Amino acid sequence: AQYEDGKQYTTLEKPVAGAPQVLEFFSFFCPHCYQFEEVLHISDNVKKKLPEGVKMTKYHVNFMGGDLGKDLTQAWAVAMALGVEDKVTVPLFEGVQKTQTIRSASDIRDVFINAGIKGEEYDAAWNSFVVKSLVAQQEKAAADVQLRGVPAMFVNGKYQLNPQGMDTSNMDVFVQQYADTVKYLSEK
Repeated sequence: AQYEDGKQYTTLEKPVAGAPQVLEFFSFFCPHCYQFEEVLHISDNVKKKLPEGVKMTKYHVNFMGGDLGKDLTQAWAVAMALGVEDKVTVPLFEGVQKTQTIRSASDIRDVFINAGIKGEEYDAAWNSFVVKSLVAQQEKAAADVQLRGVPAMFVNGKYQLNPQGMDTSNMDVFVQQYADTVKYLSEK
């Protein structure tokens, strides 16, 4: 067929109950993740094709970058809590991987301050239990899909995107196929 298990996607041996409809894992330390978001715009292209009322969820992961890596999962939780994902995603990617001016929890915070988030507001979120459970949720989710690498995307807690079995030559063909595969999986 056009879409094949083992080709554009794989099936989790152990489907995840109550999972987000579309779940992406990434790290701000992840070079392939930089390409995914800042150059290929996978998240955006996937959303531009998703059915009505399908939410795209994006989680950060700890295993890259040690202490800074976890700080970034906590800051991403802050971004989710405050609903400012679309203001901090680009300067966080660039701060870690382009300018490399993000080297500490303070430098991360600077990105938010400069993007318009009040200091009190950031700090209150940062220290909050709401943010602590969001961190736990993201770690939880990584465990539930038995995550081994990023970037990754799972659909309805059942199917795993397999960019390796897609056409990798034209950037835009690749991106279109990835986005089309997610749409197909979402209606499956």
